[PDB]
Amino acid sequence: SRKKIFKPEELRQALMPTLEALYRQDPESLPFRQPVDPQLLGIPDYFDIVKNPMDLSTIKRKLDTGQYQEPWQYVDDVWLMFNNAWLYNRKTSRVYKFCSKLAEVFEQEIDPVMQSLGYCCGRKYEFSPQTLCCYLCTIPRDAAYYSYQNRYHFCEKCFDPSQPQTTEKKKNDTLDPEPFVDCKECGRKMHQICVLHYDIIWPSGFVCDNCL
Ligand SMILES: CC(=O)N1CCc2c(c(-c3cccc4cc(-c5cnn(C)c5)ncc34)nn2C2CCOCC2)C1
Ligand SMILES: [Zn+2]
Ligand SMILES: [Zn+2]
Ligand SMILES: [Zn+2]
Repeated sequence: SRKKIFKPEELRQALMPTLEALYRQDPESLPFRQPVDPQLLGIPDYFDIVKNPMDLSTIKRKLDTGQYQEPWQYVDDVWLMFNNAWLYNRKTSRVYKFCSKLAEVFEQEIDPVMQSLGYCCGRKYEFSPQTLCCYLCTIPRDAAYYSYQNRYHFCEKCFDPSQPQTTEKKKNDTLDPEPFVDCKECGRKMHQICVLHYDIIWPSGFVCDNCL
C-alpha cells in the first residue's frame, strides 16, 4: 500500500540519456527521428501494416510532458518503434538493419538505468525462444516446423489420451516478452526470473529488495 509513484522529472532525467544514445547514432537513427510520413515517402500501404506508429520524437515528447507513469511504458514504446520497422521493412533493407543497430544500442543502455529506478533490469524479451515439443522429441531454436493455430507442432522430418481426436509453416525464432510479477508493497513490475529463485517461496506475495 506504499505504492511507488514516479514523477515526470524523475523518469525524464533517468531515461532521456537512453533516448539520446539512440538519437546519437548516425546514420542509424535517421529513419527514426520523425514520424513515418507515407505520402511524402510514397509508401501508401504503411498504415495498412503498421496500426500504431512510434518514433524517437514522439517518445521524447511523451517524456517531456510526463505521459509515462512508470518506466516499462517507455520501454514498450521503444520496442514498438523497433517492431514497427522490422515488420514493415524487408530484412535486406537499409531501414531494417538500421533498426537492429538501434536495438543493440538500447539493450546495452537500458539495464543500469532501469536498475537505478529500482528495477531488476530493463530487458523486455526472453533471451531465447521456447523449445517446442514435437507432436520425447523436441524442436530447438530457429528450427523450421509446421503449425496449426499455434496449437500442435511437428518437426519437418516427422511431417490428452482421453480427448477424441480429429483429423501452415513457420520458424522458431520468436521471443516472448519476459513475464512479470508485481511487488506487493511498491507496485513495481519485476521479472519473475530476475527476482524469484528456486529456493525461495513467497507465501504472502512477492516483495522486492527495496521494500524488504
Ligand atoms: C522507419 C520506417 O519504418 N520508415 C518506413 C520506410 C522508410 C522510412 C524512410 C526514411 C524516413 C526518414 C528518413 C530516412 C533516412 C534514411 C537514410 C539517411 N541516410 N541513410 C544512409 C539512410 N533512410 C530512410 C529514411 N525511408 N523509408 C523507405 C521509403 C521507401 O523507399 C525506401 C526507404 C521510414
Ligand atoms: Zn529483469
Ligand atoms: Zn519430431
Ligand atoms: Zn517493492
